Amino acid sequence: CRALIKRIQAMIPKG
Repeated sequence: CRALIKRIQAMIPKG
């Protein structure tokens, strides 16, 4: 769990 994982999670569950 890394960089674009935090781009997608910024959209998906806020983490």
